[PDB]
Amino acid sequence: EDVVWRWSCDNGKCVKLKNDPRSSEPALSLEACKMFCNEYGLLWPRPTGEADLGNFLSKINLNSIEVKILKKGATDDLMEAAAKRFKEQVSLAIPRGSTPKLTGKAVDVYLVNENPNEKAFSLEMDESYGLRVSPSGADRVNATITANSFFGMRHGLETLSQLFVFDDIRDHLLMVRDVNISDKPVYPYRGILLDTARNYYSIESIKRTIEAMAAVKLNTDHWHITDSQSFPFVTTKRPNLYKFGALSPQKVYTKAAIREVVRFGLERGVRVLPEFDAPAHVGEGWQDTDLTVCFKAEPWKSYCVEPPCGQLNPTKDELYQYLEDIYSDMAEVFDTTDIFHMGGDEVSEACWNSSDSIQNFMMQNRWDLDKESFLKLWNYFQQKAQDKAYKAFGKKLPLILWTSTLTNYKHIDDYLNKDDYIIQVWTTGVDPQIKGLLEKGYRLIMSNYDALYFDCGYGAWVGAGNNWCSPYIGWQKVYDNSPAVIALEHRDQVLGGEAALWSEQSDTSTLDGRLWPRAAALAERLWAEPATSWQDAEYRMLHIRERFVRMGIQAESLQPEWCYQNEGYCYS
Ligand SMILES: *[C@@H]1O[C@H](CO)[C@@H](O[C@@H]2O[C@H](CO)[C@@H](O)[C@H](O)[C@H]2NC(C)=O)[C@H](O)[C@H]1NC(C)=O
Ligand SMILES: COc1ccc2cc3[n+](cc2c1OC)CCc1cc2c(cc1-3)OCO2
Ligand SMILES: *[C@@H]1O[C@H](CO)[C@@H](O)[C@H](O)[C@H]1NC(C)=O
Repeated sequence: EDVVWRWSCDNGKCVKLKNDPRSSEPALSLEACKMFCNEYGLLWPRPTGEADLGNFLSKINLNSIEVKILKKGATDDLMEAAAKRFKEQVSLAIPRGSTPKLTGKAVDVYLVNENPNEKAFSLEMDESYGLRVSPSGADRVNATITANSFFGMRHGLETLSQLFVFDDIRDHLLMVRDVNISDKPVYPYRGILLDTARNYYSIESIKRTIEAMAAVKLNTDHWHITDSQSFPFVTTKRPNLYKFGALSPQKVYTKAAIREVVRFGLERGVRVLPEFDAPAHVGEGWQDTDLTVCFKAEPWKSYCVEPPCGQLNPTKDELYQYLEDIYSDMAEVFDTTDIFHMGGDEVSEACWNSSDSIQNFMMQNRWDLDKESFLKLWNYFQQKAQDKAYKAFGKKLPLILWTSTLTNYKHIDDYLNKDDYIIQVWTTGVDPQIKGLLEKGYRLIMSNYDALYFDCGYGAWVGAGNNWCSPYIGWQKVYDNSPAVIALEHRDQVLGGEAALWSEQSDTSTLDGRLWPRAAALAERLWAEPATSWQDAEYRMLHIRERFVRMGIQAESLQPEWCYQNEGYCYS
């Protein structure tokens, strides 16, 4: 069957009109109308520099797309892999069940990597790129991507793939004829936190996530790989941790699997950042070691935030031999990360107090048993754990901790320093802690629970009702949450943001809907920091959702497809 409608741009809105045969004007398909009716067309995220999309499209032979790398170097296999994936991303323009006519011009993609040896992740890496498309001769297209590193190069490959549209009226694959794009991100840390300990996530689902992250230029997969409920990380030096801590023998993450994920991410510009939360958020796996306290302590509401309770015992010297082995095994397989997340989630003082060995350790020292003295013990633990982390990675590298009582800006300088520790922020953007931390020079990663906790809104998992941070955070609230508004003058200290998917109520089955397309809103906010609000990005957000679905992502549905086909009629 054949498409019946056509679309025509009118005041920045594609209006659906009947495709009457008695017309001399060529019918426009829906996406062809959108590509030029919209200020930024079908691009997500919108570029930050020049965004010249011209006015016309060119028909393209899908089979005549060839990529040529002009500068060889150490990133040859990376550029070759990113070039091979480029054609699959072009086929994403075509709806499933439709076949384009193998007709039209040929495309020449010219990749220019100005530093073809650089392939390390760093907060200072250059993700910029230049993209220009123009006719070449009489039957060819010259698409030239120029970037200072491979990572910017494959960002430009991503943007180039979004410049293809499928004409489902005529079954023609089209491309923007004359493009001039210069682009670079506003923030260097654009991440997603995946909790794979409160519930297991298949390795295939994790790599599907990375695929969708690269599609919107997110670059950091924060792998919250352990917690109280399970220990799926296969640590070779301490094998009892995962053998006793895993939910099942197959719900683990082997060295080979992690190397797969890490390499999969590197090929797509995604740094895989591992976290070992400590000294709280520990439990299963540590049985028979006597290195924890209050594991499964009852009543749990007296001893921890959520069951099961359990914290490391920092007074045992053997603890830091365990941690050193854990970090070392992590550093072996997570060999592309430049940052290590050490958790620092809120420690329960009632739990540490209920241990005699801990109380004796503090009486033996010059400490009492008050709130201030358990801050002594926490900093005592963090100081030694930090030493082992440095040794394990064979290098002093940035460490991340959460906002907590340990990182309260009023006394954080007693324990940490702004050069060694990055602070991940879960508090709201109007919380005084953010201003105080910024004035002390600390660098921040924004994960405000009122706009970036992707677990909020569902039913309660203890008792009845809804979970603690309900209501559900729509993509509009994710888009409008701006770190520049939150940090103001200190915005350069903000390294970026990170959508947090805690997995008390999420696993392999719910992964796609939890993250997409809401994380794409965070992707544009962190890449472009637009002065405009979500309503200006609404039409493009609807398209990027459809693109996710085409990739095989079970993305959440935002609006009726009728609204997508009838821009302007769905408003409030
Ligand atoms: C493809 O297009 C690119 C950019 O439009 C061309 O590269 C430019 O070449 C001119 C001279 O011919 C230089 O002054 C510019 O600095 C180049 N731009 C960049 C970004 O490198 C390229 O020559 C074209 N290739 C073909 C085969 O037509
Ligand atoms: C780190 O930020 C976090 C992280 C996790 C948090 C978890 C919970 N709370 C704040 C949190 C928080 O804000 C402090 C509020 C109380 C609460 C009750 C619960 C629950 C979870 C939580 O599940 C069972 O009943
Ligand atoms: C620790 O336990 C003792 C009881 O021996 C109590 O007096 C003290 O207040 C407790 N500390 C905290 C922080 O609750």
